[PDB]
Amino acid sequence: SLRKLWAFTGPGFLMSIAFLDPGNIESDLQAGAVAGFKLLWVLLWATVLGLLCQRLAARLGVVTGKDLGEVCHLYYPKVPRTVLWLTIELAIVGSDMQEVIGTAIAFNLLSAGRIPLWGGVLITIVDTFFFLFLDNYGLRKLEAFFGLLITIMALTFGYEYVVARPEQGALLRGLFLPSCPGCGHPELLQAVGIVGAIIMPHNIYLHSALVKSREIDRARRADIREANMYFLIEATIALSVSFIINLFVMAVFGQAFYQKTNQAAFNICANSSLHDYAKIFPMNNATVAVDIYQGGVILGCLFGPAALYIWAIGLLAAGQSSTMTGTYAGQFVMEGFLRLRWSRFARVLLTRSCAILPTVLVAVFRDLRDLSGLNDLLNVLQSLLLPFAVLPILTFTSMPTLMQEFANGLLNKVVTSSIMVLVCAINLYFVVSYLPSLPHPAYFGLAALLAAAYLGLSTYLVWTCCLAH
Repeated sequence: SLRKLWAFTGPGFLMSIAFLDPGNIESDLQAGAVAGFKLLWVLLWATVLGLLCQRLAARLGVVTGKDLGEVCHLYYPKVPRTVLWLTIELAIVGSDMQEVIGTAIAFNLLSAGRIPLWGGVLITIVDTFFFLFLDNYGLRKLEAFFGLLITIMALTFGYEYVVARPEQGALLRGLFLPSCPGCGHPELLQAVGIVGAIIMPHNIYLHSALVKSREIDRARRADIREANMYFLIEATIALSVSFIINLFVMAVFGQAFYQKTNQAAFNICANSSLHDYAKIFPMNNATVAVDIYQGGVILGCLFGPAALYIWAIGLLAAGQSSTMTGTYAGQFVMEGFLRLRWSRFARVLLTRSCAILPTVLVAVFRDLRDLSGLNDLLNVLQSLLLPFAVLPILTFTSMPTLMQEFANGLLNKVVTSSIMVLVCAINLYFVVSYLPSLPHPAYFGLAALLAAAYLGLSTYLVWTCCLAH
């Protein structure tokens, strides 16, 4: 019925908001800038795998009555839960750095260069603890508020895409054909980055926590099956919305960015009066390395400054939404792995601090290209940390002790094993690419130790899963 779906509605907008974090925005920015339409099939495969993973998360959370954090606390011994919890902590703080840089760039774009970066970060942390102050008369649930916000930003991106008017002929091969002849290693780097960024590792915990919101009676199996199917339908709808918005941004950015040289863009939109044109043109015909600031200024110079202001508004909305979803996710990590049970205080304090330090340092002593590189490294780190969040769920839905009936079938088991070996191989190849890239020989030992710890934790989790397999 429509009323039952309306009652079950509310989470899907939340995971979609998490999917539309500013880190995803920068990642698809760079992907469209460099490879263009050749990586859309990567986006499709990553999105469908994320949908499968969140289906598993919703299934586990609804059926067991507790989030995945509680079950890993119940199962694993002390040291593995501690290490894994620090893993989600690192992933979530990386996401926080992503969204704070996004908000800072958006505020820079609103100010038209008048307000510097430190002003942006201070005002966004002020707004964050203003949201904390909102507890004065807090009776809110955020679902309608942030559905309105996501619809707003979706309408902005859709209007930008439609006024761009792309042609779907190339989109056919981009979406359908799973290959990329003629591209190179940076294309692989951005593909891995988009794969990691589209599937936020913390979203598994986030959904496994929000499942409790609806009243589920675990005694009756038909009711929990209906709840699971409703949650799957809602997740499918949310993922479809996320993918269509990503399709819009992919098409427009690939059409407006591919084989575009710096001096050509400068000549095209030098008749206008942005006054930000200085950075774009180093008087050479080469690929235009573009961040959110440069992307917005280029869109405004090609189509009109309205494009820029609305783009920055969408970026600010995405940053606020991602900040909120990170706060909720991290609170649930606290209650799952330590049962610390705070109310939005300690998590937000630690996250905003661990974000403000590096970004304030990079704003004081580095330029915006360093910010773009830092976000690249952040979303690469998110990709590297993804298996540490996709394997525990695989294990915990593997064994039948929690789910005698609602276990994993043979087809799901083998498919999930295939994806887990695929992602582990991807991480191995990426770290192999990273090994010869160290400028200083002193980092060899640190990189080797970090890789050894990563492989050891991965092999321990694989041993646990094969025991559960």
